[PDB]
Amino acid sequence: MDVSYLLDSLNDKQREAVAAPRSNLLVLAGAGSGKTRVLVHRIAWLMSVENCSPYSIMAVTFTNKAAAEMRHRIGQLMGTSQGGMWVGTFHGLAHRLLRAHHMDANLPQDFQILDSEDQLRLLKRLIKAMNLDEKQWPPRQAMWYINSQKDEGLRPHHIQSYGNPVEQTWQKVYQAYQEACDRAGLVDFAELLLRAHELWLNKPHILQHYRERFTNILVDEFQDTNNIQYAWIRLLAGDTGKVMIVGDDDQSIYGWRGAQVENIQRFLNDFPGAETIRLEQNYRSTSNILSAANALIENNNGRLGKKLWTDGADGEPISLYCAFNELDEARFVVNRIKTWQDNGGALAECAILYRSNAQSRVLEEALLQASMPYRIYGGMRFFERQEIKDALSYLRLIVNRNDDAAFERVVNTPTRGIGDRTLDVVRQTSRDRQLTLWQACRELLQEKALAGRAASALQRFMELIDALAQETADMPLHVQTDRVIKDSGLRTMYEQEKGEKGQTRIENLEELVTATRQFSYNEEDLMPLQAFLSHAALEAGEGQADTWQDAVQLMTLHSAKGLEFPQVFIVGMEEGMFPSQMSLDEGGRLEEERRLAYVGVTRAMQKLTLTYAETRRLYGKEVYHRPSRFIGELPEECVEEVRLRATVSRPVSH
Amino acid sequence: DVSYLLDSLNDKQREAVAAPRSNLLVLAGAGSGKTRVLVHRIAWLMSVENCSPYSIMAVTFTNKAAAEMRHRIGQLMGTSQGGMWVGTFHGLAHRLLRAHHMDANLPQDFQILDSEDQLRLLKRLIKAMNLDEKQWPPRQAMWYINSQKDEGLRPHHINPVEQTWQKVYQAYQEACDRAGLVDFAELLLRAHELWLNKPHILQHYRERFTNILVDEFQDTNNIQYAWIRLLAGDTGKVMIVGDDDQSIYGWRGAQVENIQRFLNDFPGAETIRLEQNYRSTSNILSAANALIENNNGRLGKKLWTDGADGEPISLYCAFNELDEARFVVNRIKTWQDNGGALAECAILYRSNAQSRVLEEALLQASMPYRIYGGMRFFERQEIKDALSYLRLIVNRNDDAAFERVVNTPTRGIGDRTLDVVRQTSRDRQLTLWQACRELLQEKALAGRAASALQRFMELIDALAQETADMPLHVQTDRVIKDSGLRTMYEQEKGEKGQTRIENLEELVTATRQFSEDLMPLQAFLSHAALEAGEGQADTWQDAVQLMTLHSAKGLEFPQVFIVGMEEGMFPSQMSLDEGGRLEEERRLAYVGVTRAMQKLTLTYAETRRLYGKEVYHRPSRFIGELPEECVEEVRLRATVSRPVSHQRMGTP
DNA sequence: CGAGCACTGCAGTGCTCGTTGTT
DNA sequence: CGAGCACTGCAGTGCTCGTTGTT
Ligand SMILES: Nc1ncnc2c1ncn2[C@@H]1O[C@H](COP(=O)(O)OP(=O)(O)O)[C@@H](O)[C@H]1O
Ligand SMILES: Nc1ncnc2c1ncn2[C@@H]1O[C@H](COP(=O)(O)OP(=O)(O)O)[C@@H](O)[C@H]1O
Ligand SMILES: [Mg+2]
Ligand SMILES: [Mg+2]
Repeated sequence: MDVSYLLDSLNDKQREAVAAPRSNLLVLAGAGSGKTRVLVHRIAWLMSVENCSPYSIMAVTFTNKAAAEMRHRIGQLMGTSQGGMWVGTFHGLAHRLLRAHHMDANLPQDFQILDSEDQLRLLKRLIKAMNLDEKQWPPRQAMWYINSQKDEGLRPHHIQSYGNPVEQTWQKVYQAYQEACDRAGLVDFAELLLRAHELWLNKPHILQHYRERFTNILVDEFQDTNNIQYAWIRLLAGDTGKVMIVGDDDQSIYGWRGAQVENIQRFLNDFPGAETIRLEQNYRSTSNILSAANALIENNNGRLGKKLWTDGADGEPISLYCAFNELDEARFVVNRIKTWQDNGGALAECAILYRSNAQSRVLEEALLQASMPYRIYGGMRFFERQEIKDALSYLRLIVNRNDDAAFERVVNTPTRGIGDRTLDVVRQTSRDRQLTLWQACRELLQEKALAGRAASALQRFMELIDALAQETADMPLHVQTDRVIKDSGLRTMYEQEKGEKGQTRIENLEELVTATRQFSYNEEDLMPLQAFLSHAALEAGEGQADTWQDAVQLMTLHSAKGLEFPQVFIVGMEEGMFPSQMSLDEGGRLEEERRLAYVGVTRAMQKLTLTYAETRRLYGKEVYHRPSRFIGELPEECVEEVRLRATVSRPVSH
Repeated sequence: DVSYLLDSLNDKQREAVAAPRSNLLVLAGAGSGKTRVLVHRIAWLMSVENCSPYSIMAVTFTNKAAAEMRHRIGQLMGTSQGGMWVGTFHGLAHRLLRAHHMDANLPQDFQILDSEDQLRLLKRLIKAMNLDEKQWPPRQAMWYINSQKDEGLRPHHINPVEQTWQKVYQAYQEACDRAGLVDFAELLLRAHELWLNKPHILQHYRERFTNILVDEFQDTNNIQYAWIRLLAGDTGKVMIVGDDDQSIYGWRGAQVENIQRFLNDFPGAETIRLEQNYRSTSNILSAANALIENNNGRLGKKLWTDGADGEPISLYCAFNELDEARFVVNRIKTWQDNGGALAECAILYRSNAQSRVLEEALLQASMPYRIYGGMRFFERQEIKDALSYLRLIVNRNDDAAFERVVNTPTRGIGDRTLDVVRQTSRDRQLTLWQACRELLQEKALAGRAASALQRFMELIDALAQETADMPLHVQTDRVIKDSGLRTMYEQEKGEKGQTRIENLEELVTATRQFSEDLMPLQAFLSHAALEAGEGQADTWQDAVQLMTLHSAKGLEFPQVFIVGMEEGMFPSQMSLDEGGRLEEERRLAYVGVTRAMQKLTLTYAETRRLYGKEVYHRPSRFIGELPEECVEEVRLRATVSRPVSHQRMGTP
């Protein structure tokens, strides 16, 4: 309450932002200048000084990590006493709005979210069903196309081709794709955002209701917003809502998904009386780390520059280690962390960052061999594991037979006599009759259109699903899950998967029961099954979340934006890894990789360590990458090359 | 003794039996005692001419006819037959090749290749020669090859298509001789060549067998004739008996000209004709005569009898095959109920497939019966498989046995794997087991395959030695179990799986019994091939006799029933499609009718199912050829329909 | 009616080629 | 380098098509 406790630590610019009149404001500043601090305290100020209701506040951002950071700080300052307040990601809040107004959004209340793997599989099926050649029209490319369209709020009709074969056909795939999804009750990530926006365009009363409620909007890491997210925010505010956005154009790293830097300027041009407050003092890092970050970003052109200075001492130098290979690299990092831990440092204060999720495997193996606890975020996590996807598909079918993605994944898993031929018929019937896979089956059976054994095998499957639905129709989430895993036969085929592969695999199925068991959700209303499935999709990059045990934090450079750690290790500092080969294979996606390097460097509070491997094996071949150009861009006085302690063993003559 | 031998004979039979040693032909109609003469002649040669039993060879074509000679010889001379050779051409030829395999150029335990096996191999062979199966039917090759051997012709021979078959024939021989396989025709030809190439061997037999007697001479084809002619040379004395009106093997080389050939070639050859019939009633005999008279080129013959007319020939029109079968069982039941023996009843048919519905009706009526010919016990799938494992144990080169059980039970050796081994043998000029031995040794087969194939070769070797020191049946039972066949047939769909498991049991019991120039197992195997038609050894039990009209030639029964007397069955469609097929079929009907001693019964169905489809045949023309006073149709209604006077109407 | 064929499901296998991040 | 398949091989199953007689 006491305004006094809200402003004490804040400096000149921070106070100006926090204690400002209600109005559209942009807080623009480099990393670690306290923008998120300003955002959280602003919320506290709006509630105590401007007496705004918690219910009129919306705090939003793109990534789960940054949203969690906002939420955590909001809890510590105002206490968990923040009911009525919406804090989450654009996808999360969109999902929320959609569940609450599914009818107006033209969606079934229990719609299922389609993740990337599911979306790619559906597309691989649709394309083949359209007779299109595989290697000719990649489903991956179709996915990029479709998602890019949705990133720009464009539906199949909004766009027309002018001959352009590739364009006109991708257009057909997109039409069929949308048809299959709506018909199956499926919603992909991009659909959540677009549908949510369309909701307020088609339902003026619904929008009015929200414009009346959310009069205070706050967006963190604004430069992450793409066009559909920007539009959504603009709409919600109208000419009555007061918005505070904080961000840094030097940390723009989502150009590949529609987030353009112009968005910051657009806010200044579009929102009523919008103004700018620039923060200039960094509190996160040592001068050594900050000086390196500054020299690095300076290498990008086209930027009105920013101050960013600190009071802190130079601190330790930035370590640079040239590893023998990727294995030595991982072992070195673990060795360094052990030392930190042996001297009283928490493992959770250590982050290991990398450009691509594929780099975590070797790090993981080194951590495991050292019996050092760790948590990995992003990439192939728990809910994306084969056995877990299989288990959830049965539950998904129980919730909705029309779930074509679920149907395809387990209709014949474990094998039950329903081979490719039979399924090809089913898919053909869905294609021609414009029906869901389960729908098509119902007919092909009530028309004796299939062979004897076929229809019989297919009939049994449908009976097994209908059975599971009734049997567990009342069971609590976790027991229904235990049941399904056993009765589906999945538990059986996995036990006898042979090797240590099947063992860990059966454990994951056990861990899933626990997850559904310990699952906690609250505040409108959604059944446990749906709420769990949507959580597994929206916060998949999270996986299982034991968060109290001290453990090393592993994640991409992207997922780390917004976070900070006393010790930071950035591995794979080599041309072809970071910058990524794709950014190299292009001429200037380099400034964005450099902005990502800037993000990486500014995560370190006390110590930053950079590593690169003379050689590593990629795709069956040994490669000798050049050292990343970002290393040389740092000031030599801030960097200290690591020279392994000289030794000597027992003399061996001959 | 002498007296007994002549007491019952008529003038002509006596003349034949008590004649000096010389080449003689006894030509006479059915049932005139030709076989009686042949048998008594043997006794005469031993008592009066004091010829040694070791100098006598009595041979004929079919197992039934040979068994008939064997039986009468035994009833006339008992045990005074030791050293005497009595059997079939294939049988005696087989005994010779065993006793002189080295000189015949055959392994000690060569395996006889029956019809099924021969055809299968020819299918595998033709495909390997990249020949189009539909362009070169394996059935054609079989007909070609055997027909070639019926004449004693080797793959040499002297046309476009002619040269191809000639080649198929060549590969076939090489394949067989390599695997150590001998087909039925190979037995006759090889036996004959054995005398053409081994003078000292021929001399030994000409010195031993100075007395040759052949029954049913008109069954001899060209290779069998040569064989006999050669054995007799210019020193051996021969008696051949037969009747050209009973020539029914034209389809396998047997020609009427052979009887005349005998009179031309054999030194001092003379003919003696018998005329009196002692088998049948006058009714049956006159129907037979009217029947045979419809064939042209006949010189007459026509035998008679002193016997009374006896019962007429019953004619029954059945409503379908099943009714035909049940009607016959009904008639036989009455015969039995009046003290008649079942074995005095024979049910004859044109083709073996007709026995099935008959067997079904007999089983349903719990009437004991015994079938000869066609798909017999040793022809059964399960029995064949079990005997194939036994064959590979006696010779891994047995390609027929190999490819039959290599993947039965299924053991991972699929068709793809086998196709490789096949082209391997085809080009490497070796057997299948030899191709597998190599390919495996010189690692050329995938890990999955190679591990299964050898796994099989290992199994056989195990079985081979594991049972080399035990009894036949013990060895059989063992091989049936360890081969997996037992387990396989036990799970086999309960649609017939049981009976098959029961047949395998019978196989053991059969091997358990069974009755010395060869090992027990090789004797059993060869018997199953040469006498396959006999099926399982018969008990003493009284039972109805079922067999084709062909197999019945030489036999006689108080009661004879001939079923399927329908156009399309007898004579069949195929008999109206070629030269003198129809007349040969009529000769077969003459043979059928003349088997009957007291009563003959002819039946035909208004409808029957052939290859599944329902047909409606007209009664056989042979029925209409019989004199109406010899036949009495079986009434299907009791009253005589009242004549229907014409009603003068203009309505449609 | 009964022996081979055509089909379909399933397991074991070399062969190809993507190849950056987040929801 | 390894997921994803395209292939290949083996089997179980439902349906098509036709052959005298003997050793
Ligand atoms: N005025 C201040 N006094 C002391 N610490 C501060 C102040 N402002 C921010 N911080 C601390 O500095 C660190 C980085 O600031 P942060 O909010 O995360 O920066 P930004 O969001 O701009 O990247 C945090 O540990 C934060 O708690
Ligand atoms: N002279 C005879 N007196 C009495 N019965 C005879 C006489 N000759 C033959 N038989 C009997 O007549 C029947 C038929 O004679 P069989 O030798 O079989 O004729 P074929 O061989 O000429 O067809 C037999 O039952 C036979 O034992
Ligand atoms: Mg921040
Ligand atoms: Mg006779």
